[PDB]
Amino acid sequence: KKIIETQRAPGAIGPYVQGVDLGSMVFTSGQIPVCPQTGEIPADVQDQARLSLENVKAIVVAAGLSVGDIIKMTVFITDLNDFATINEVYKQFFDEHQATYPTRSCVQVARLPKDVKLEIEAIAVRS
Amino acid sequence: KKIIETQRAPGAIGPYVQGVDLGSMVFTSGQIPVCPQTGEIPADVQDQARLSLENVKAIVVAAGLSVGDIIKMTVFITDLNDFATINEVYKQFFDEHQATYPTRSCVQVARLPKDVKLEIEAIAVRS
Amino acid sequence: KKIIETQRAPGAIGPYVQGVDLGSMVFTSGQIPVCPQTGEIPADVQDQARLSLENVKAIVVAAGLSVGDIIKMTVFITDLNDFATINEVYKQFFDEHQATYPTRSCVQVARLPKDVKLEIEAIAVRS
Repeated sequence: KKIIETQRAPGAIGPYVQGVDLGSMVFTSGQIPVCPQTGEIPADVQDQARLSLENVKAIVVAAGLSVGDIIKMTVFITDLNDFATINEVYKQFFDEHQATYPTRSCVQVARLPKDVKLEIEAIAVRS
Repeated sequence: KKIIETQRAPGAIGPYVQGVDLGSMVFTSGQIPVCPQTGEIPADVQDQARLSLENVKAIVVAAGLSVGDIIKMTVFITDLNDFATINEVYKQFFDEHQATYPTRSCVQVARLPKDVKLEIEAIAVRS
Repeated sequence: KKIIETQRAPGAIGPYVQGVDLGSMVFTSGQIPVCPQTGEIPADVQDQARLSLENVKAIVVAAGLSVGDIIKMTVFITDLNDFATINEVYKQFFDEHQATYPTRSCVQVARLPKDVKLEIEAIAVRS
């Protein structure tokens, strides 16, 4: 067990760490669209989706991995009518990094911490 | 890592793959009750529960594993009033395969892709 | 692929086992605040949070692991108004065991089994 800590993803606002590196596998906390430098949450769902994904990227990178090493994500969201937009941002994010798409679950929950539109957790493997 | 692809479960409805095989462990994407031959969703919750499980099965089998290798599932549902009925179908499914019940979490979310009544993700192990 | 069974966590309310020990990793089922001795659910959310965490601990300890070996939790809750209270209980729980906080996801769902206010699942690692 090694704790992952990076200033490139928002600091924990609760009793959790950003990531844990087990050697073979890295787990992230659920990443919300909070900007790591300012603490702000962007209003637009496209911008939230991108920021949540960049926050996941920051943690995986801090472990010595990259987006292509992510093998499973869960995307908790507040509105499935956002699905198409979120998916386009998500596809572009992986495509940008020449990364195979991970396995995924996506469900619409009632509400999320800080009233964000999505929260994304990831599991990555060290090859 | 190796992508799992099978015609015996539905194709991806977003930027994800059906399953990933890490050697020691297989992850599936969350499986919804879409019939792979018709692209349609049965109305009855018993039929949906069984079909989501068959979709999970197809992916685990494509990886060279069996129902008995599944060790964790998460069952997202839209109505806990369906819990007892879902549980009966789920219990029978594992019983038919002479398989130990996996660990599980079951929660009622607000909404699921294509307005299905449940979505199930699985983790299986090889050795 | 050892099943974990302990009297210090409630018996299963559906077709699942309390925990599975894979050797390298232990998974628990989602634990709800049901008292393993009495079957009763405490009314106050501070008490529900402590009890769900004790139920998780019971399974992790039954496998021969410690609170400090927990590396990921997911906390499903029904009311974000309860979040600060849950976080305080959760923080104090890890602090009492001198355990660094695991990675975490937290989401507000619509409803949980037995109408409890939270459900917590855990993953722990050996060595």
